[PDB]
Amino acid sequence: SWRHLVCYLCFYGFMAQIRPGESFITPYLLGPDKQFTREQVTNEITPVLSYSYLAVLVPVFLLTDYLRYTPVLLLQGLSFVSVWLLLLLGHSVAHMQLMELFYSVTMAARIAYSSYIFSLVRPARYQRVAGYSRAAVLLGVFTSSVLGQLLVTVGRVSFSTLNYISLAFLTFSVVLALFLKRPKSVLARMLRELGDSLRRPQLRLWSLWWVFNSAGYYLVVYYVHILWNEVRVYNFAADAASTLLGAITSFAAGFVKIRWARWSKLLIAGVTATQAGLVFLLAHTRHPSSIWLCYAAFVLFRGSYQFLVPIATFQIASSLSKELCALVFGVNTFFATIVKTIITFIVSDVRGLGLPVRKQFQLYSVYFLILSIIYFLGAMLDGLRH
Ligand SMILES: Nc1nc(N)c2nc(CNc3ccc(C(=O)N[C@@H](CCCNC(=O)c4ccccc4C(=O)O)C(=O)O)cc3)cnc2n1
Repeated sequence: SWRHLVCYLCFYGFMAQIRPGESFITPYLLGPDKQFTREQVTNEITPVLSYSYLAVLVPVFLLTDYLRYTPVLLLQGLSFVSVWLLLLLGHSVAHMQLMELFYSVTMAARIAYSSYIFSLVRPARYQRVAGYSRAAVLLGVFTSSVLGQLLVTVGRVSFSTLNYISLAFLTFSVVLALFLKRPKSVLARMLRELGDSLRRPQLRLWSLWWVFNSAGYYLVVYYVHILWNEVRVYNFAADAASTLLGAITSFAAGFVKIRWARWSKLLIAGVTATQAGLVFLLAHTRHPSSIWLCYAAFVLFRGSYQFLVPIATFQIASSLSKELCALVFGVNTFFATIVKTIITFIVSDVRGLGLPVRKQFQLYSVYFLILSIIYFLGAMLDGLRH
């Protein structure tokens, strides 16, 4: 129980994140294999992903707490395998929509991995496991992305070979998940315990941070691609550097020894202010011969977010019950998604306060600044009442 538990958990987190062809799904659909039109992919496929994610997060976090997290991790792996099988053996648009449902199912089961790494270790080791596994996962993503780009830049393999490699890696990840140790009204009980746990201050603070900062981080990450496109290899370089720095910062977060009873709100306020500054750097840096500054700003922003995430998960779990952690994570993620949607309704789409990408990033920076000011006020209130 000494080596294999944590080492194999980190190894599975790394390998389950290896999908070289996941960054080239869109071109593969538009390439000379699927022959899908651009409208078809943009309208009938990705909105399916978003809607299915929103409708699938709820059962996932309602059930992963009960069935233990190993079945849900196996389900995530099998859904990734099904996604690539549909990619390699799907001609109609309905097959691709089913693939997007399965991809949303995969995206909804990360809370299972987090709560699983948390349920296998003594609470005194909550932080380090939070720092290690997350880092590994991010490292995996890094490797995945890099691998894909390398296999399409230095190598001459087609998208079909890349998808076959991704399917083989997904099968290996499923085999790895098969050997994971399974830990050893009901809904009314769970809701009452959730409320009682939310009465605790640390859980409130870190769940609020999750809900109102993961949404902003996902908005910035998703919209920075089109922000840079509006103004190729450099895009991948920035993405890979940000992922690697995120893994490094999660690893570092595993090792920090900050007194969280008093210096938790301050830390969140400072990091959120830094993220607001970095988003403003991403937005207002319109000088064409300055893209290194924009890339550095994005890399540092992702590094800060992936530094704060393991701390958030560890402090949420340490102030929770046994069969609650996954549920809480899911709810936060669920709420985060909703928040993001709300913002992406009021800033980009459905008329609303419609603005270009630069103005959207300015509003995201102002949103992060508002959060930072709110958290600074909270820290001042905590200090004044002490
Ligand atoms: N037509 C079409 N259709 C598609 N469906 C499609 N799809 C893709 C895939 N694109 C992504 C990439 C990343 C993410 C994502 O979620 N991004 C996170 C991951 C961090 C990893 N870490 C985790 O979140 C994680 C992963 C595994 C287990 C636990 C965790 C965790 O939360 O700790 C981040 O920060 O970048 C979502 C979609 C590309 N092209 C497409 N084209």
